[PDB]
Amino acid sequence: NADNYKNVINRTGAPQYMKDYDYDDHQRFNPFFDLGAWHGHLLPDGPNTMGGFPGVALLTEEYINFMASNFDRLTVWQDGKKVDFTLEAYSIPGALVQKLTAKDVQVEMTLRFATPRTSLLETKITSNKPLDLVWDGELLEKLEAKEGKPLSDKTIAGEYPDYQRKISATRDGLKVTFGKVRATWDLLTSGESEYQVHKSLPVQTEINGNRFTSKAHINGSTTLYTTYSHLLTAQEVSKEQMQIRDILARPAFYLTASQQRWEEYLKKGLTNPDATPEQTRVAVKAIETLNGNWRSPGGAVKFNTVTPSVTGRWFSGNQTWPWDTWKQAFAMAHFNPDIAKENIRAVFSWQIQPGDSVRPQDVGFVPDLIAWNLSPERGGDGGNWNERNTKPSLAAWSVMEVYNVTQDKTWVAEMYPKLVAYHDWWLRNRDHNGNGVPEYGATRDKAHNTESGEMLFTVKKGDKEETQSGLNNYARVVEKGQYDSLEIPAQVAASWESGRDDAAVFGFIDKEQLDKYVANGGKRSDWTVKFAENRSQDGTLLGYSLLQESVDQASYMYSDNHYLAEMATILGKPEEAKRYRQLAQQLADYINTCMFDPTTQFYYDVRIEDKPLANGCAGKPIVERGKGPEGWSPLFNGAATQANADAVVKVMLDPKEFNTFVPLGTAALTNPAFGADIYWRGRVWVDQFWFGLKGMERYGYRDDALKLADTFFRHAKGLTADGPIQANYNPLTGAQQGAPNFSWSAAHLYMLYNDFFR
Ligand SMILES: OC[C@H]1O[C@@H](O[C@H]2[C@H](O)[C@@H](O)[C@@H](O)O[C@@H]2CO)[C@H](O)[C@@H](O)[C@H]1O
Ligand SMILES: OC[C@H]1O[C@@H](O)[C@H](O)[C@@H](O)[C@@H]1O
Ligand SMILES: [Ca+2]
Ligand SMILES: [Mg+2]
Repeated sequence: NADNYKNVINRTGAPQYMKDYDYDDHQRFNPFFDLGAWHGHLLPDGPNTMGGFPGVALLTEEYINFMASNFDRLTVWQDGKKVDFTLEAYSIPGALVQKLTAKDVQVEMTLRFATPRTSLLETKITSNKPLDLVWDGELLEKLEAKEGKPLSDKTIAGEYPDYQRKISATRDGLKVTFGKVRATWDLLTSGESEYQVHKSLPVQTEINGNRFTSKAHINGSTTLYTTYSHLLTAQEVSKEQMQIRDILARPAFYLTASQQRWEEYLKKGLTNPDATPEQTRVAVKAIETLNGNWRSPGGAVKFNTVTPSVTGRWFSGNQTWPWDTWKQAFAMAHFNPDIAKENIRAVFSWQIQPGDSVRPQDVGFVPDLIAWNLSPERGGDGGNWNERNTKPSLAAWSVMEVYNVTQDKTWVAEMYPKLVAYHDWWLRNRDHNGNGVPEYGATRDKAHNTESGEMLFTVKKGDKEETQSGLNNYARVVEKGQYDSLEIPAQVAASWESGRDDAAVFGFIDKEQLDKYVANGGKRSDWTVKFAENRSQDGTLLGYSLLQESVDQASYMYSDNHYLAEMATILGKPEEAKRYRQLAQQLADYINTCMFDPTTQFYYDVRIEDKPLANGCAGKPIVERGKGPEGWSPLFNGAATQANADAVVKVMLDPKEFNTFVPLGTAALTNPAFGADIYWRGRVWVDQFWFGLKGMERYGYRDDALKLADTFFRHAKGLTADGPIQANYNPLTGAQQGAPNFSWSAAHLYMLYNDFFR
């Protein structure tokens, strides 16, 4: 029952600005979203907002933007006396509720979602006498603030002259229309988008500029219904009208469908009732978060999907990442498999096909970031769409988990060839030395190379920045050492392809950290990253590889290969299943032979050296760049031998390595490029944390994993409070950072609830 989990996240707030941002530019409030809808609602915070759900949050294609503070707020009049109500407002999973109580009149307002575009408000009025109902609303004026404090005195209309917001009135309520705004990083509307209000009774709505007042008279106790719809195109507007009429014709049907759908999420999802109440509350927060971040089909993304955070400054709209998705779907398989499936379909719906106009050399490539708007390269105007890189291979894992739950063979038959094609891309475009062990790298892309296909790089000495191109020129520069630093877009993308932006093993290290490394006897050239172009025998530039095979991706391709094998078996494709088992086995041999360092007792990426080693390995483990979470990837993925795993686990548990106040961060404390404030060189992310716990368990160390899980639960800050879930933690102090309502934190906090919280 949803009513046991009230106010799991604080969803109160009265937005005063379109961008009512917190310190890191995320909307500092947490609206309720559901059914994949494109608008959200907040609870009133007091007297000023009661009678309404303030802060209509709109998802304007790729961003979250508030529309109004008070919109369709009820005040009730009884024979010319304004009823002074007492307020009680709360959220539960799948609803907002507010109760207005006075002596003679009471109102109970219940807000759920009814469709992918429409929320449904039940306004249940109890009264002896007839009443006069007044609803009011007012569009926001001010643009931007941080922590409530204005960033400028700019207005919404000033900044977006074509936004030109107008309220109109309909034969059963009212609508806000919006002009076309193509503000790449802020606000994207089609010019046909609307916010529609329809009601089950006639109302008399008057409009004065950017506010309205609607009136109605009722003869006494009655239940009213209101729909709120953010409709983003004309096609959506037309298509939704019959939905709205069915909703208002049979509102009970939709309330019950929301009630039931949510009972089902909690029933399916809450499988560890022995968890502490606060742990259980964390799982519910996670479920609320993941479902809040679910977006129904929109623009270029023709499937339901889940973004990393609906309130996130760069994560909102339907902006979708692959490895985020794999993790999200894996978790969501257990309580909302329908959308788990969709999320995965959404990512693969933009897998590169033969004959692709932009990058035919990348067949099977899965884009890093898809969203409502295609990039200019594909005829859209989206600034977020990204095909510089993909993310790591956790896709078959995610698909198999959905299959584990649903036992739906049609799912496996649907996903198998997409997974095959993805596997095939890695081996074709990310395996420079042809040894079947992939590298991270970078696509042919305007961020990475010149039109003529020469790799870009920038040399910096003092205040001189010197932009250049060509791998051979890059090689000569690197050897000579006549620079302070280098910025290499293909290096950035390779690190983005691992998902661990700026991680040490990809050669990312601060000036002062590198100096100290060299002073301690290290060679500066130990951190130099090398690259090679991957060309088809016909000359075609397929992309760039770091001259480096990464242990995480090898390990992920390992398990991915096993899941392909199981799917092949399920689909009666015994030869293909054979091939994938043998490929897996080869990878495991290479992981253990090449990537394991028995001396430091850890796994590392290897260099592709100029000559392969005598054992066939492309190069030595890159021990000198330090230890990271990629070191237990072989364990999470089952590639490791027991002895290698035993060794890795001692390192994981070591306080001078990864056994920190919040343990298992993204670089060990001994990593020369460590920083507690650095996302992927020290901060603790819940995915990597959980992958380590799973790795440990798989090789017999579940008891130790439980204690790390307990330590994490006691130390990771804000976990038992009512704040939104964020992305990562300071390993030393446990302070939270990163986007609020962060999906894969929710996914993995949920899996921890399921797998490791006791
Ligand atoms: O754009 C592709 C990359 O996006 C990065 O994510 C955010 C980044 O965290 C944020 O600070 C800002 O730069 O916008 C980006 C989203 O467009 C990912 O971190 C990176 O791995 C790529 O996916
Ligand atoms: O959640 C979306 C993205 O957020 C970034 O901060 C992380 O570095 C990426 O690995 C992730 O894919
Ligand atoms: Ca290789
Ligand atoms: Mg019990």
